[PDB]
Amino acid sequence: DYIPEPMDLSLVDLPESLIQLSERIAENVHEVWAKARIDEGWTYGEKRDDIHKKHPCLVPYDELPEEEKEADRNTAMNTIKMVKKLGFRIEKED
Amino acid sequence: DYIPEPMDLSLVDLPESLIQLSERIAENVHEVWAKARIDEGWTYGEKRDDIHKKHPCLVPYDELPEEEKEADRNTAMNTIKMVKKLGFRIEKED
Ligand SMILES: Cn1c(=O)c2c(ncn2C)n(C)c1=O
Ligand SMILES: Cn1c(=O)c2c(ncn2C)n(C)c1=O
Ligand SMILES: Cn1c(=O)c2c(ncn2C)n(C)c1=O
Repeated sequence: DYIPEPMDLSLVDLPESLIQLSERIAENVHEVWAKARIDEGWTYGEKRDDIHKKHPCLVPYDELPEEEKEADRNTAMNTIKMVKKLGFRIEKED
Repeated sequence: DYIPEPMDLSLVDLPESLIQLSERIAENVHEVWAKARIDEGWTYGEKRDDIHKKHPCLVPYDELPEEEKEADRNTAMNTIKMVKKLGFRIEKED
């Protein structure tokens, strides 16, 4: 029986200017991931198949369902919130 | 026909102190996702099923294969490099 105990991020505040770019960050995070898989012989498939190297998320980011892009933008902001929580400043450059 | 064309992050340089925390960031990023999913009725399954909300990655982070932990650390780091290349400063708290 699995019960996740994440560290709480709900009070971590990021620059609005950073949240505004979360779509661009998720797309590129997706693209970097897809390049690596395709460079190692993965191809599009209906379900995740490690033994044959097939994955359904190997399509352009823009063609993903919006619920997935939503998950991906959340993960991108959760990552940076965890950075700030581990004690790093995040500031827009002048 | 899909050819990913990500932005090139190879020359983005992150503080080592932040790279040292890769596994902790990836673990919690995974844990926040699992908590969100389980709160919405998702449970473990052997393959992802959006309609019946089953997902194979709904296990503790520590129990994931090393190959997936590696992909998780690289994406956390790719997310942060993308943040730096969009013009934000990441520095240890002063
Ligand atoms: C589909 N997918 C993954 O499966 C994945 C990932 N990072 C780690 N993993 C496992 N990214 C960015 C991703 O898009
Ligand atoms: C398994 N999984 C996902 O499937 C996922 C995610 N972020 C977005 N997605 C879709 N994270 C962090 C994740 O661990
Ligand atoms: C760690 N991780 C995943 O494991 C993942 C994902 N999209 C799909 N998956 C499975 N993303 C964006 C992700 O960051």
